[PDB]
Amino acid sequence: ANIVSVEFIPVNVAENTVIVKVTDENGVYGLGEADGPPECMKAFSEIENEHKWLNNIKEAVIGRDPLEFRANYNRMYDTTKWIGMRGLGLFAISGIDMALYDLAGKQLGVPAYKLMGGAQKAQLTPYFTLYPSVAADATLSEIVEAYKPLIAKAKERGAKAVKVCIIPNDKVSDKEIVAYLRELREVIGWDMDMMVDCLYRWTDWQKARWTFRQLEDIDLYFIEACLQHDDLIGHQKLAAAINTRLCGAEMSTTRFEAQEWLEKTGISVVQSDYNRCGGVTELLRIMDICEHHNAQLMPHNWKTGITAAAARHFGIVCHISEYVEYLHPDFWNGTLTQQLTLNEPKIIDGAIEVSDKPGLGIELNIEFVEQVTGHKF
Amino acid sequence: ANIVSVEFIPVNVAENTVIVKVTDENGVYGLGEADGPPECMKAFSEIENEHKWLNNIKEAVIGRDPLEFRANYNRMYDTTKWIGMRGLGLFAISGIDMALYDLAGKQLGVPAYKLMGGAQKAQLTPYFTLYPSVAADATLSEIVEAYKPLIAKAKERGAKAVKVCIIPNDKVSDKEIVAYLRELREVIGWDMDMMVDCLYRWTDWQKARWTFRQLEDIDLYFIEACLQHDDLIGHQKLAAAINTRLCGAEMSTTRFEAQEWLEKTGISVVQSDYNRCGGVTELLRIMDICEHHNAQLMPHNWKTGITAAAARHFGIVCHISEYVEYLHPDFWNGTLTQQLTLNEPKIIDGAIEVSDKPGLGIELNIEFVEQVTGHKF
Amino acid sequence: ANIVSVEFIPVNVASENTVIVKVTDENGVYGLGEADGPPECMKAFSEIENEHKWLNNIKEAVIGRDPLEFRANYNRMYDTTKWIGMRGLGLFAISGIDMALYDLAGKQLGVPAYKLMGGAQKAQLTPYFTLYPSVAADATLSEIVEAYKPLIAKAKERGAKAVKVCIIPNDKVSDKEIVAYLRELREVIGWDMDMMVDCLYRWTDWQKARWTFRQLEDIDLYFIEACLQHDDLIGHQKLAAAINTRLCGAEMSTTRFEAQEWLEKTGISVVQSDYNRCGGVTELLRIMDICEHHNAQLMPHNWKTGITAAAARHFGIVCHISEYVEYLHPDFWNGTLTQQLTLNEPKIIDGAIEVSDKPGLGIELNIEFVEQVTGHKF
Amino acid sequence: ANIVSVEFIPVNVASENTVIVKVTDENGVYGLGEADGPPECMKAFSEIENEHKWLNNIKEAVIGRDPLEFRANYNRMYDTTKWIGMRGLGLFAISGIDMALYDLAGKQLGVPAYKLMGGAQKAQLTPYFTLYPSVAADATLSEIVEAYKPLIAKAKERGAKAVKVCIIPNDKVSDKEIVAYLRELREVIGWDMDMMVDCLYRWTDWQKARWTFRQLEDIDLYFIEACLQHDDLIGHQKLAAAINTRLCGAEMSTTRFEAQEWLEKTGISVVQSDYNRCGGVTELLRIMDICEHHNAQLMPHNWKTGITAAAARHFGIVCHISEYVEYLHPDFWNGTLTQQLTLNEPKIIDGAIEVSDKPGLGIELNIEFVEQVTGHKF
Ligand SMILES: [Mg+2]
Ligand SMILES: [Mg+2]
Ligand SMILES: [Mg+2]
Repeated sequence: ANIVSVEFIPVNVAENTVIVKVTDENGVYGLGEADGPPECMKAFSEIENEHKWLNNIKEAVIGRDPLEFRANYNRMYDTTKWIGMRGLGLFAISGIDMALYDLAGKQLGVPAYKLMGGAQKAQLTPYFTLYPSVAADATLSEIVEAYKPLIAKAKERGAKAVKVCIIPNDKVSDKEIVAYLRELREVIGWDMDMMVDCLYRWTDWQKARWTFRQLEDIDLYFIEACLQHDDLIGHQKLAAAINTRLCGAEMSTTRFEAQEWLEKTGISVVQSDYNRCGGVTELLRIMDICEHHNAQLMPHNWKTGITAAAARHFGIVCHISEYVEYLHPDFWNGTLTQQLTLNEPKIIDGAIEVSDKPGLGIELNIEFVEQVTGHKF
Repeated sequence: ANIVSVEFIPVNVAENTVIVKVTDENGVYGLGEADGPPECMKAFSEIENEHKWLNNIKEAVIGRDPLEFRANYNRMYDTTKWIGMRGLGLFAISGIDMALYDLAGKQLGVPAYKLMGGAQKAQLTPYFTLYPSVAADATLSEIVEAYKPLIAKAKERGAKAVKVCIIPNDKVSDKEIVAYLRELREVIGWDMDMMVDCLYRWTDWQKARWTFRQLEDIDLYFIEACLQHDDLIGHQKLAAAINTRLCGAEMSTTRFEAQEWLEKTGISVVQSDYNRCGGVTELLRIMDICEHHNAQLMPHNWKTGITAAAARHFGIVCHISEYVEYLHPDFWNGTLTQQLTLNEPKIIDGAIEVSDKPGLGIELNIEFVEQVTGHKF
Repeated sequence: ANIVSVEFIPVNVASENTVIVKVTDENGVYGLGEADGPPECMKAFSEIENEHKWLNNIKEAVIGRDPLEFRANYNRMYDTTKWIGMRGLGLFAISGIDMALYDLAGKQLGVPAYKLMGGAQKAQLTPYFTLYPSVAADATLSEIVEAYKPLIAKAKERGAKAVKVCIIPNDKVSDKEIVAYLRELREVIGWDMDMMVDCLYRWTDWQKARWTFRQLEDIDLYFIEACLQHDDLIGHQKLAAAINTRLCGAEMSTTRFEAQEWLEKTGISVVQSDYNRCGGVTELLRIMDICEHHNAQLMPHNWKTGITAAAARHFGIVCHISEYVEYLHPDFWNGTLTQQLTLNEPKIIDGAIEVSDKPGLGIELNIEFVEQVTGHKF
Repeated sequence: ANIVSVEFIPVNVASENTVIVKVTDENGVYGLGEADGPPECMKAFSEIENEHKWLNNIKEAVIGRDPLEFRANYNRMYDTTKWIGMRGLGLFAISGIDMALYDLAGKQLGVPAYKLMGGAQKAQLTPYFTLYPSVAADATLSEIVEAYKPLIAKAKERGAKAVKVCIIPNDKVSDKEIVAYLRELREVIGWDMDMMVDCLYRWTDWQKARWTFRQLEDIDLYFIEACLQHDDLIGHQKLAAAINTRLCGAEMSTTRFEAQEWLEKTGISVVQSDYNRCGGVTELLRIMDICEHHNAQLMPHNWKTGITAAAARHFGIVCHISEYVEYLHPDFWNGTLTQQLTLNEPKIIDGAIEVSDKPGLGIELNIEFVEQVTGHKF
């Protein structure tokens, strides 16, 4: 069955995503999501054709067989080059590409990981991103108290690894950041890996160098979003100077950017996002490039149960990576995280099951969607 | 006076553009234009704030002094990193940045070129892009026949240089393209510089190499858009193999990409667009990098009279460049080209005057604008 | 209104000297800057006769021009003086005029100069304050420490975030004694301020420098300045790669071409191209962009007059890549020009210095002091 | 005997000027040099007051010293003036003095300066002769060629092996017209003399130069000089790799540090650092060694006075890596200083010029002329 329609469905809650729904001639549909401001992303998908490199993105897949992942990706990418190629246009390709793996999977009656090359590990072991709910201008001390229940729950579930964050705070010194992360290591203990997301705190690599030299003894597994995203040279200098993994490419799009990060900086973990960088088809190309560089691919993953299902299948395929980033409802109370999808797999001993349900295995809360979009489904 | 509003105005002729209009406290306003699908760019400019790196672009400049180009550019760029940084999001920055030069110029009563560093050549001598009006499926000979009147008109105006194109056409062999371009040299003669826009015909650099080897005797000034935009390695091998200027970066955004092209390919002409790449503030930064590499900067210029005014002011500052690209109403009958702006400078002996009217010296055709938008300006 | 005259005004107090550069437009509004160099010789430089295409009097590149046009005017000064300029002392003269054109254009338009430099990009200006003590030759290191104490105390009192101390050149003293000297100063300074060190070109062998600053890792220097000879790019690159903090360079250089070579070849983390030497504010802006790409900081060397202090305040507030810039403040130095040439110097308040929206550079010149030392009316 | 005084003597004729540097020893024996730059300014530079460690009066590094000690004396001059020297105009001043010391030391010991430069390493000095036509501004390319004819005929009559011709700076004329002009000049020169071209910094875009010199491949230029802007090292390297002859550079540079950066980055095949700019003979000799490593030639810019001509004769006989050196000969130029400042200039004989073994530089100064134009007694 060939593709008949593509729909970008904004989901705004008073917290937002764009559901990408791709339907075939039999009425079977695949789901995915695209990053970006939802009404803007919808307008992007409904533009009128202009010339050879500026076409409505949908027209590159209407009438096509969703199995043909490379052909469809290249077609979307080529016909929209003038408004795409990098950035927001790639978000929209990502969403459709994700929905194509779900659709083709449901058409064939096979789980998406099979269409991604096949399971290459016995188990999926994520690292769990812990972000605490606190007030603006909450102090470092209050943030640590808020982290306690989250960290306690990760232990209770047997998590192998957790990431904590530095909430952006320019009223606080790097020496106070050092004490803050030393404290968090104490609370986490030494039976889980500890990653830090710096959330772009630093601009001077030598100031980051000072900090993470102080912290060598808390044995960080990786340091993420340390310096500004454009500053490749600062990254390469920092990575050569520290004694663990530096991450990068969180906000990037395409294998081309991923590859430049790898070539230029020596980051050991690449974070190109499922719903930003061009999607699963492009992530698979980035995996093969990561492998040559002996780098891990842990795609940024902080959206909805739709992306979580894409991470489950890609995760069981991505043999080069010990962990992938995971947003689990046990640790986050966002309305979409709790309500958009149903029957989210439980964390058992630090692992989550990847079911062999056809496609991405997504159980959408259709009634919740119809409720909030006000439009029927 | 501080900026009070920013409006993105779709102009769509039933040919399109987005007019960006930025108004200060005294009701004085500046005009720029942004590339991209017009309704989609509007939606972009009207998004809601979500977080540190995802804010409504307008909010980075409302309440700010438009004189402060670097600060305003940086704030726009920084507060929109999550959806900008490259691609569509940078178009929206460009339009505003363009407007800001127009506005800051009217506020102070000085032409924009003075705020861009000051005039550094006696005269602006552009190269004129000539695209023929022909039926799709036109033969190469019919295209040449449509070129003859255009080229004769350019000679009549004293044009120092012209660019001709290869209309995308996969039913025609490279051997036929060679004959086609030889015939165009005969028609142009040996008193004007001849540039060629390949419109991304080639994928294999060796096939391009064959073509431009046969053509060494027609003495092309540059070859533009010869290979696929992502293929830096193909460009670098081609530029080293040929005996003139290779261009690139026509579709690229930011100085980071322009600099990557220069470093890796050794292209001799950078073509970052006024209304795509970040705008005039970024182009000035690209200009400095080009100077280091002894490359020329000839920004892609194919929109409206609004961008034309930008090219005039930028052209007169850009001392590293013998020419800049220019779409002149003498050579193109597109509606926006003919009607959106009033009192376009005439081509006199190959030159176009840059006036010292305040700002960009844009005379908007407001009647026309109200006629097509359905709303009062 | 166009520029009508340029004047280089030597100022020598009977060593305390500068060259004041005054650029005056058609309405009699003027802009002030200052040039580095031997004052009477800089004056002769500005008064030379024309000779050929790349050897012209420097004033003639700007007389009759709009001071708003920074790039065009800079480029015209640089090109028409290439034969005697390009690098070095010729560049001091361009720096002085460039500085004054920011002050003049700002005065013409009624705006502070930082607006003409792109606009403010930090909430506050937080310099590091250079502390040089007043002592005899053959002051032992112990006496230099004593002399430092009241200076370091005053910076603490003003809430300084950072201070730089110096190794007065002394070849009767071992590196072992230098290590103790610096350990002492860190003790006196405390751990609530960043500590920078100016080596004043003590070392020639990078391996000897390497030994010294390996011992000093525990005092946590923020940067190490003027460590090796200024020409020795290879020694700097080897030292930078060996140590564990920032190495500085380019203090004596002129032009973005030299700055960029330093960056490429050595990996210095802090570039010290001087306001009144390297080409001026227009050239420092180009250098800033180049530093940005290399993730280096730009902290222009600043040890002249309150005329340069003003340029540092405005450039400081625009230079977002740099956490600090070098600052000479009257609280810490008792030189006659520092104390008397300008009035009403902004006070240090919680380590910060106010950059006002006073037009141009916001310079308050002591007219009667200048008139008295020069001997001619202003 | 030790040096007792150093004097910088402006010679400004009513562009026709130079600065004569005269260094006198305890017995009243003197050496002569000259320094580039505006004469009254170079005098002020030489007469400045000491200020600090890297800022001293240049004369004070050599007064009381033995003139035989070229490296020590150069290094001293260079180190004690770094703050205002290092690159550019300050290096001119060093150059003039360095030159004078070769003359003085040679007169002291009764040897020709070439011996103090390591000894003669070629049988003959065969210069290339720079031919510059006396024409009006507004001269057409045709009128320029017509003024070139009697010059070029003169060179042939002298048996010259090589001449350089120039592109007078002319933005009204196209490269296609420059191509015709240079082809016409090769017809006039013929095929028995090497032909060099001075582009006088016409080009800014290397790809435009590339176009021009590709057309001219069949006139077989020996070298192409000053083709692109002096700072633009990357355009030079690209142009050097594209053409099929020698590209020159570094005409305006100072020090071995720049000459070495040109050679490393660009692959120029001829270095042109100037006797009276770059540092002098002592620095030229160091540049010679770096040229040898790179298999580049060293042909120092030589368009000054007979004083520099004598240095070029002495250096030229030592500089075995170079087939030719640049020479301004009075047969080909009517400049007042060229004709009058010095006496008994060596004649051109079958394209060669004698290097005498008169002591030092073998300069015969026209004292009367010099006393006439300075007003002072010599
Ligand atoms: Mg094009
Ligand atoms: Mg210092
Ligand atoms: Mg020359």
